Amino acid sequence: GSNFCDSKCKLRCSKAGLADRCLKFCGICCEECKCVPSGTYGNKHECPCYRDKKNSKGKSKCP
Repeated sequence: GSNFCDSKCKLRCSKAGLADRCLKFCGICCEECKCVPSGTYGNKHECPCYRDKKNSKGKSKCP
């Protein structure tokens, strides 16, 4: 491949219950942060921008 957001997000979302939503938001977050945490959940201290990103209701945005 040739886009690390697409590749990392496919891994990050590979065990998600709502895969299309996970891929959308992981993609948005990687476009903003240029970092995706490893594994399929947790590990967000690898990517402080990804970890801390919020939506308009103050809720965590990035899977």
